[PDB]
Amino acid sequence: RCNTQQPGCENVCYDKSFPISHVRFWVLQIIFVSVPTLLYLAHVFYVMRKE
Amino acid sequence: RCNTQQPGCENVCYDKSFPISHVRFWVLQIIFVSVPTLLYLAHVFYVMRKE
Repeated sequence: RCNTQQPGCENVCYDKSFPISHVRFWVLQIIFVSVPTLLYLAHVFYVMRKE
Repeated sequence: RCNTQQPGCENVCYDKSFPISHVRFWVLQIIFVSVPTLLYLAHVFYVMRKE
């Protein structure tokens, strides 16, 4: 909520206040820190096949 | 009219702009201008009545 009457000021002021929400930032953080471990599986299913 | 939602903002922002209006200013001017002429006029009548 903003304290004005000019149409559209709420949209641009909310856009400036929040360039990205915290929850989607945390979702991207959860995604980006899990995929380093998957290559470990790419070792295991490799070497067992060689075994 | 003013570009805000705060109640009472119009009442003070109008009052700062116009501490007096022009049409009430010119009446106060034109009375003070013509006070001495009617003073002289009513004085001369009494002096003529005395003589």
